[PDB]
Amino acid sequence: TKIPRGNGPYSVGCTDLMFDHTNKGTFLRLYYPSQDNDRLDTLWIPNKEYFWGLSKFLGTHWLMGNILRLLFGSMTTPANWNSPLRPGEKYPLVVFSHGLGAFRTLYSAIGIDLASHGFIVAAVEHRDRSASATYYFKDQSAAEIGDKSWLYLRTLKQEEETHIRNEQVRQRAKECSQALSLILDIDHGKPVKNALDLKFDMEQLKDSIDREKIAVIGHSFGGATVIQTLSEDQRFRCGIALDAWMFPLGDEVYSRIPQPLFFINSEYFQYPANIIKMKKCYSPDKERKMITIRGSVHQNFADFTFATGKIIGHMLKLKGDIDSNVAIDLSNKASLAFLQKHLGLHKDFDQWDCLIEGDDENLIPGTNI
Repeated sequence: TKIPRGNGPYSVGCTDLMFDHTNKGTFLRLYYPSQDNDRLDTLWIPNKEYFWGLSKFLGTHWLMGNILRLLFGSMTTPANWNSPLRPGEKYPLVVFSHGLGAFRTLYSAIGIDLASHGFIVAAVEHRDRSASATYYFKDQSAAEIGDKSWLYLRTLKQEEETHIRNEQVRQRAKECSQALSLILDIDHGKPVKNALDLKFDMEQLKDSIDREKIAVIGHSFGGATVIQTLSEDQRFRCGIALDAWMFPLGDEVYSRIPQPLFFINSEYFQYPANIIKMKKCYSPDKERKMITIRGSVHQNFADFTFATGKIIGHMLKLKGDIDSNVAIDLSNKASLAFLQKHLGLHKDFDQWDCLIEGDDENLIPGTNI
């Protein structure tokens, strides 16, 4: 039940930004390289209503909601809550898009590794009802009183899925572009009142972003987000789609993606119909790559892979054959390779270029479908 620390040189900080306070403003968790490395560790799932959301998502009873709370409610992630940003450089920025039933905090294994290598990571929380739960404030007085308003996962009928999944991944793309704009506006001084009263001052992020070096990363629905997002906003220079779920994308986007794009898949999630859509994005004029992590399952990319033991994990499909640490290191080192290659990072990550090709015992070049 331990999320792995950042393997890179930088001490990693973490905080939450919401702005504006509304249903229509941006909500994200930042993972950044931190000055001091001796703040408290960050509360992994920091409100009760998330556990209730996960129950509604998993399809448990009113009960397991508080079970999950009992077992996980006090779990931390190895990021220095509200630590000062490490000054003296413009860091590359990743926007990260959670999967269905996820929310902003469940991809901390990946955020903390990227920050420990020099990235700022904004992990958005979508308000398309794709999250188990999210929240916002109704009006200023509410945000002033801390009066949270909770939006829970929407379950769909067979007859809705096509249409509403598409409207949701568009809203997800919009949300990734809005988070990018909020962060770039903060980088250039626009004053912002965080709707969460937190010990991190947001004036710290002034001239902290390398505004030419931006990538969108996302698991599952998050992989569809990446693809849709890249389609709509070229500020995103390349995309990494972790185990994309391609159902939400209209046929129109496969034409419409200039930026390099890297499919990192688990062995046991993928299927013909889905793989056939990934292939649609390929073209001789554009850089697409695809590796499959051997032994991996869909959930090997999110942090619940790390929240139980061997036998319980494989029981609930949060763990596969491969070790969880091996799989996120491979995912993460191939990620850092693709980011250096296509953002132009002045770093040592090209040592892992062989992973982008799937030359490792635990990688399959392309797909097993």
